[PDB]
Amino acid sequence: SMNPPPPETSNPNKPKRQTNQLQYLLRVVLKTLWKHQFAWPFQQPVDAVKLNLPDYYKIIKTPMDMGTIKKRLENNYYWNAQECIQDFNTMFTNCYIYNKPGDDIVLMAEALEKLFLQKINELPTEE
Ligand SMILES: CCOC(=O)Nc1cc(-c2ccc(C)c(NS(C)(=O)=O)c2)nn2c(C)nnc12
Repeated sequence: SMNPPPPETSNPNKPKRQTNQLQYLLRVVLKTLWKHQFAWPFQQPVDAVKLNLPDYYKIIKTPMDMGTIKKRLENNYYWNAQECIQDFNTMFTNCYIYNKPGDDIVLMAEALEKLFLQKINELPTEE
């Protein structure tokens, strides 16, 4: 049964906050990366069935994607900005683990990550 269940995006008993940093993560970081020409393979979980990659989820045990991140930000899933930043980093790292240097998907990930790092550098102070 080739795809795992997707990451959780809803959990009513998990404590949540709305912080100005989490707002920036949705309105600046996510928005910018989402509309990028290279965003599309990252906008939902890797579909190992569709791609015929039966080894994907043998290799990647902590999957993450921007579709998941978008839903987490829109539905106020997080306690802090660092949880969300960790999700972006997991997404990029997984890509580098599974694939090889110079593969198209890696080039795409690198371009998104450069942008991500540019925006995270301007993360607002926690008010
Ligand atoms: C040895 C071949 O390796 C790969 O094909 N690698 C990867 C491929 C794709 C990828 C391509 C095309 C499409 C249509 C999709 N769609 S989706 C999100 O529904 O699965 C994803 N994403 N990807 C991500 C992230 N990380 N690695 C890969």
